[PDB]
Amino acid sequence: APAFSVSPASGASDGQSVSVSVAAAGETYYIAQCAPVGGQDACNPATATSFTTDASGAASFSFTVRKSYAGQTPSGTPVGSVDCATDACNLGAGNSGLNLGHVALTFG
Repeated sequence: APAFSVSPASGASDGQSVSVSVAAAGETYYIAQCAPVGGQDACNPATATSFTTDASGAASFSFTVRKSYAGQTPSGTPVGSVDCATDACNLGAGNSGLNLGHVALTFG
């Protein structure tokens, strides 16, 4: 049912904007590129915002990723720099209803 993809998951630059899509949901969700580190999730306390689906869902917006950024879990505790060149970078989204899963993609 629910599906989450991003146009341009491979051969990505740095401050490049990617087109994210979502279908089979509805409500308010969250997005942002994270990377399982020190056993924590370091995400960019930026490009990370919120969005809402329509009477249907799948909403469509743009998101700019980065090759390297300062680590920072959802909690708010900084972690450290993250190199999407070595660290498993990706973009997840969801809420308390459903995670929605995430997506990786090389980087370069």
